Amino acid sequence: ENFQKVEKIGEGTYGVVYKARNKLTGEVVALKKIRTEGVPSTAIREISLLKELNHPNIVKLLDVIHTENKLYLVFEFLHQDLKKFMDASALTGIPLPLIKSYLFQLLQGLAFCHSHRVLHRDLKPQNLLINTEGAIKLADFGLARAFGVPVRTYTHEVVTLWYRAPEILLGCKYYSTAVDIWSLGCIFAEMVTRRALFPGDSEIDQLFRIFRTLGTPDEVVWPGVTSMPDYKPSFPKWARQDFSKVVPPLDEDGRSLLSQMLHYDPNKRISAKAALAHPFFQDVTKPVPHLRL
Ligand SMILES: Oc1ccc(/N=C/c2c(O)ccc3ccccc23)cc1
Repeated sequence: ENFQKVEKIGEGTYGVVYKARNKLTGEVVALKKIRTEGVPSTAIREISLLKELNHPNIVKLLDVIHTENKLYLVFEFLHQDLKKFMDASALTGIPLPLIKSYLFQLLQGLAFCHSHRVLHRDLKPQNLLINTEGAIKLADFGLARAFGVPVRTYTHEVVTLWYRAPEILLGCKYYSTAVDIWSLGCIFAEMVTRRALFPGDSEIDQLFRIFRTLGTPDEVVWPGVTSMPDYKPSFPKWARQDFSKVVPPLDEDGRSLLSQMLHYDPNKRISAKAALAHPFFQDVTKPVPHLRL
């Protein structure tokens, strides 16, 4: 009521987003409404902690408003998300130096969050936001841990499994920072090829798409995998794909970085910090995108 809804930005992870102007300050912000027993107070404290997260590559959380017994998050507003940008770039593709710059910044954001013991758990093109100056920022960090993990969005919309790490699909109870690196790996592949890497339409389809590409994991590549809660010995055994087939025509530095982000074993999977030192980034620059707003 102290905001004017300018528009509905979209339908998000834990709820719906709006572009709002604050009549008081005239400042334009993104306003996220979260789903009702009167709310948990655990989530409120944890999310409140996120306000202290400040990094150039993290969308700033401005306020957490608990009032009239509902929860609103107030975020700095950015004009476009990576999903829309990829669709807009689908004819020509995103130039390699911009993909590289975007990946580099995203890993910086992740390195920062992970070093503060904050996980995203939900990464996807919709929650990566871009501006006219060439920056890219991660949004909705730590929301997943605060709350629980739904099989739906808010009300009747289909949750994206495409970016989900295999340890999550296999029913692992404890997430690590590795799940964010996996998601980012999928997004990197998607910027390069202009199609989603693993567009699963169900949980098992998601798993089997990963298996058909990277090979069905076994105890050799992933010690402990056959003991995972949802692991079935009856899984079909697919041979790993020639990797040059996965993301053509990305060069070998990029392919090498991607393979390290996509390791099955969360323990072998590269860290955001280590990834920043990969030779892929030796020539990194910061180009400006062509943005139609
Ligand atoms: O055409 C578009 C216009 C504005 C957009 N902003 C989305 C956004 C934001 O500007 C700030 C924080 C967020 C947090 C979660 C999800 C989206 C956002 C996206 C596409």
